[PDB]
Amino acid sequence: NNFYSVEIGDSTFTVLKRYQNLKPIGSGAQGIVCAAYDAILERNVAIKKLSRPFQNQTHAKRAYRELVLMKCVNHKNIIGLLNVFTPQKSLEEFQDVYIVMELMDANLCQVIQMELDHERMSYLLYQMLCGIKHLHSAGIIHRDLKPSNIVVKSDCTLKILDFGLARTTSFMMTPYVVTRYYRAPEVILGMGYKENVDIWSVGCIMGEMIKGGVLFPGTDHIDQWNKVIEQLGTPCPEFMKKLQPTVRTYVENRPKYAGYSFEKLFPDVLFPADSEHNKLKASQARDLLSKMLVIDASKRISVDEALQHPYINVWYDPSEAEAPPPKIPDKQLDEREHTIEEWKELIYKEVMDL
Ligand SMILES: *[C@H]1[C@H](C(=O)Nc2cccc(C(=O)Nc3ccc(Nc4nccc(-c5cccnc5)n4)c(C)c3)c2)C(=O)CC[C@@]1(C)C(=O)OC
Repeated sequence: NNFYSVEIGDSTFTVLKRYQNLKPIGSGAQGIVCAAYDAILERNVAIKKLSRPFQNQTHAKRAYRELVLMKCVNHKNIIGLLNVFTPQKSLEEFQDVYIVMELMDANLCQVIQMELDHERMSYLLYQMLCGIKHLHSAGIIHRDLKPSNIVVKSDCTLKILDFGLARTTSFMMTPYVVTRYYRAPEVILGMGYKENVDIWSVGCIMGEMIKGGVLFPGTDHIDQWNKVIEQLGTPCPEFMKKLQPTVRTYVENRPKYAGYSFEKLFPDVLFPADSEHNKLKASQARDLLSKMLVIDASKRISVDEALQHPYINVWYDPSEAEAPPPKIPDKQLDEREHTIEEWKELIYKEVMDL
């Protein structure tokens, strides 16, 4: 009727006719999304088909939180929801949900592959921090920030795709994805998390841009942990005291590593080196990496302090950072699970009232 369908993109995508030339743009995301052009809105847009949101309890919780949060967040550095629709009209036969958002040219991983410069690097970091701080203002901690989770346009405008892992992780159900390369020590040591955990992830991403590869490539759960202390160094006594005993021992037992200094971990050679300023801005970068890639989260830099750091403060504009806090509509119980049929009705009602 007012919907048209295409089998291109490996499934029968049904969409309004305003979106046309649907083409696959999937390259690793937990979702198969396709690119499109809207006639009503001049801009080309990207559309996602959510396969069986109510298929299990885990799928629904991810979809329900994404839809409610995307609808109630307005930030330049966080992806926004243009329109949500479902081809089916009946709740009883309701099976699929489509999401349209501002199309971006590539993910941060692809942009990392191209060697960049301090001005573009500082700008990507500045935006990532503003998105995280905007999330923290509403009480949201991501803990799953990765370069495949970050999307960029050709003008270097950065946006964040997903809203992380909600409340809780090294072994998660099929809806979610487990990426350890950028996880903090606390999440890998069960210590507990506060808002500065996301600061650790950006430090691994920032270092990855400079180094050109994953900072801590761990084949498994605990090889990840060995890589962190192998280069950053063995933790100090006050930190290992508070860990629960079954894991405190593994820490005290593993071979002690002095750890390399950031100066040799991130030497000037890879950085731009002809300019003194380029070397100086490198000096501003290495200290920032020293202040966020800290195992004791209590002594790790805060999101607010990172924004006013010399490497990041040049771009400080209150519109991006000091934006009005986001308020979530039916979040009071956003920490609770329910029946699949009840799960099914709520997602339909969140899409059917827009
Ligand atoms: C990074 C890297 C890798 O495989 N990435 C990669 C390789 C090839 C192609 C693409 C790609 O298509 N990127 C791409 C294209 C278009 C868009 N646009 C877009 N706009 C809005 C929304 C979405 C979207 C939403 C949900 C789900 N998907 C997309 N897309 C985007 C965002 C991206 C990417 C490697 O080869 C190494 C592996 C990897 C993944 C890495 O991180 O290694 C550390």
